[PDB]
Amino acid sequence: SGFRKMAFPSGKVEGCMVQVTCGTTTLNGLWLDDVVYCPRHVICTSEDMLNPNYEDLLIRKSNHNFLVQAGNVQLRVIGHSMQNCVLKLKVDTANPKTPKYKFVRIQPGQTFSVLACYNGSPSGVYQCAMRPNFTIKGSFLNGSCGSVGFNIDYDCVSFCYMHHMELPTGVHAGTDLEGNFYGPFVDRQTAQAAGTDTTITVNVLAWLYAAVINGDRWFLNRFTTTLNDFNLVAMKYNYEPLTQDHVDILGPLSAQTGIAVLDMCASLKELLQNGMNGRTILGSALLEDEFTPFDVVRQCS
Amino acid sequence: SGFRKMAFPSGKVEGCMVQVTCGTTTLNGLWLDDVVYCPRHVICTSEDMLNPNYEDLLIRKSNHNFLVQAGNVQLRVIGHSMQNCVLKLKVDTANPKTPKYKFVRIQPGQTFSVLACYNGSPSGVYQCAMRPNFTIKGSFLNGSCGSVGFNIDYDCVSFCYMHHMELPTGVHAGTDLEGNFYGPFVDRQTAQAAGTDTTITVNVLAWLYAAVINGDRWFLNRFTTTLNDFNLVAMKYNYEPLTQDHVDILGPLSAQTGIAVLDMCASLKELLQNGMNGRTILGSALLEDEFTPFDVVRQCS
Ligand SMILES: COc1c(F)c(F)cc(C(=O)O)c1F
Ligand SMILES: COc1c(F)c(F)cc(C(=O)O)c1F
Ligand SMILES: [Cl-]
Ligand SMILES: [Cl-]
Ligand code: NA
Repeated sequence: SGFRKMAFPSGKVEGCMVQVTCGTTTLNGLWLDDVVYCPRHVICTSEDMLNPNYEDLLIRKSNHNFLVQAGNVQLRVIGHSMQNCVLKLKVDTANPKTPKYKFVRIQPGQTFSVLACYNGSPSGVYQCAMRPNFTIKGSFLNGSCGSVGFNIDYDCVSFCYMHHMELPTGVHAGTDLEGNFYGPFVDRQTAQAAGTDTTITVNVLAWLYAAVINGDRWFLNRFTTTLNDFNLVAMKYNYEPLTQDHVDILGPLSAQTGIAVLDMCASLKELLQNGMNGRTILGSALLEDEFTPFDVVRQCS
Repeated sequence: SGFRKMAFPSGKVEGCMVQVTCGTTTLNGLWLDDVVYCPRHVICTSEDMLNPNYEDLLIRKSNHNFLVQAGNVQLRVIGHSMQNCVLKLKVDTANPKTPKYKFVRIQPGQTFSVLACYNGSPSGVYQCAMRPNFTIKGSFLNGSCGSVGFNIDYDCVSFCYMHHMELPTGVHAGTDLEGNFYGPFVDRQTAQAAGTDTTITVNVLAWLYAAVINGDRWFLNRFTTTLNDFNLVAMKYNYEPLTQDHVDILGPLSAQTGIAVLDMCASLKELLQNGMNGRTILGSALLEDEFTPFDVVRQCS
């Protein structure tokens, strides 16, 4: 028993991390088969980042303009190409430590592990949720760009995120591994802010199931409710609407505890209205919304 | 910026994890050079749970009673010995993935990464602290025994914990890698319970310094305290005594922020008296005590 924010084991990804340098800019690359993926903004000087023309800046450069280092070994760059906001560098050598992998795009509410990296060196790992406003609440310093987010399904690593920038509120923005931004963001030094965020309703209910599975049961009650009724309370508290798809994904947890989702929604309803009454749930004073139903089932059995 | 419960990259530990079987009992082991370390209670059977005589149970085993498995490979055990509560199994092969390692016994308040493993396969990674009552608040199901806790400071893996058992209150007890328990616990199913736990005072202050570095000042006050007056107030909230050693260790964080340790101590006294009044600190509505001064400087500016 016990319940913790838990990252995937990060070794399959540590084996793919390289350092990429172009001029004065150093950041991280992902080395899979014979290609190194990194953010395209690596080709920009400071001046360039105010209004960058990436087509024009890029056709200027050549393969030998890119220094790729896997530990203490220079990789030879024999090709370079842009795909959306991600730069692809072909190299003479396939990564002998390439795992089974695919590129995947995640939905808001879904979680992934981030391998925070500096100068190509894995530094730390933590779990994040793609916020409804398409930011993540990460921990990144200068040199972290090109750090990546991933899930593991059996032996296959699904890469879903690459780090590009920090916003003024201290939250973070990036792309999938095909260079498409999550959220209404651009890779340029201009004025950008996160939309107002909402709470991931189905994740809070998953976390309450986790509490109950772990003998934390005070918040429970004899009451039940309806989607319509709860959703009117939800919208009032900047909670995501709860759908019949969400209720169906929580089925297993509703079974394993004998508390029905609207049974549990009744508990969440009263927690938003009344508060926590000086108590904690799983050692938090907040309603935690960064555990998916999968996360709970995976960790608890 | 940002601030996250962040674990060490687990790859160097992943390539060390194996499955150990004895009788009907399977748990995890740690393969470094030609030695596999696991909890000694692997040799216990159905009746040997209450008062196992380990010297008697071990002398009756040959090397071939131990079935050790690195994924698909069956290692051959060629030797066996007990050191305190750890079994040390010699095998005919050094682990090719053995990294630079060392064993260290930690003190209460110290943090580490846990690589949770089932059947020798890594399941996830998370950060824990050694509580003042010598337990950890982990996430461990049946089969996790032999999972290890570690730090990775400057490419060397310091092993500091091996998981042995869950106590009746849902908290976790284990040994250093020399097989000596943290706390007054023993590898028997006799009734045991942890001492009253206390908040890790030095770590709360380190986290408040983290909040200030990340631009939060709302909880500071114009007051200071003596170290003695601070301790008389702090022990009434079940906080650990703050020692001169703790004050010295905060010196660098004091320096970076321009806030004296005893000033920050007055802020802590006030937060304990008022609560948060619907505010949060680094995304928590509680005072977090599982980040050390070292962890705050690692993750921060
Ligand atoms: C005969 O009494 C015992 C006993 F002392 C013991 F440690 C374990 C068992 C058991 O079968 O689980 C048992 F029956
Ligand atoms: C899961 O196996 C057990 C177990 F049930 C138990 F009560 C105690 C120990 C131990 O090492 O002290 C153990 F490994
Ligand atoms: Cl452009
Ligand atoms: Cl220590
Ligand atoms: Na209910």
